[PDB]
Amino acid sequence: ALLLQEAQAGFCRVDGTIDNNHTGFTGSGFANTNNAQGAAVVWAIDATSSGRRTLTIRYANGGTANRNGSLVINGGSNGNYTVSLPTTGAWTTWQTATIDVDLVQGNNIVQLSATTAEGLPNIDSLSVVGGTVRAGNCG
Ligand SMILES: O=C(O)[C@H]1O[C@H](O)[C@H](O)[C@@H](O)[C@@H]1O
Ligand SMILES: [Ca+2]
Ligand SMILES: [Ca+2]
Repeated sequence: ALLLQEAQAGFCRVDGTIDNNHTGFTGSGFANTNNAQGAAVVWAIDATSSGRRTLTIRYANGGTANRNGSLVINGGSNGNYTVSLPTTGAWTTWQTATIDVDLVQGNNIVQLSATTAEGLPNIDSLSVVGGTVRAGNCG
């Protein structure tokens, strides 16, 4: 399993900040999006072969509503998915959401973007399982 953290290869961008002021994250922190629709967290995964991977997103949502995300591969050219991100009850309570996705052989820029004006939940990490995968190119 490829485990992608902020501040490590394969983490590309957050529209917002990398923060560490709520306990329970892993790595050096978590991605905190701007509170705006479309605000994103972006990763890059290189896959030696095309095929289905399971993506596991670890997150905290201390808000009062779902902050669902759109998850696209290569700017939507290689896939458009929906990720449900319900409240976790506190900014210190982390849960996971899992989605199966079809990665293309080579570079896969994965952008998770807020569907609501609240932005995303705080995102701790992205875990990727399936075939041979490593950090890709931002790009
Ligand atoms: O509603 C939000 O998105 C934000 O709420 C608070 O500021 C919280 O401390 C942040 O970590 C969170 O990102
Ligand atoms: Ca935020
Ligand atoms: Ca983290």
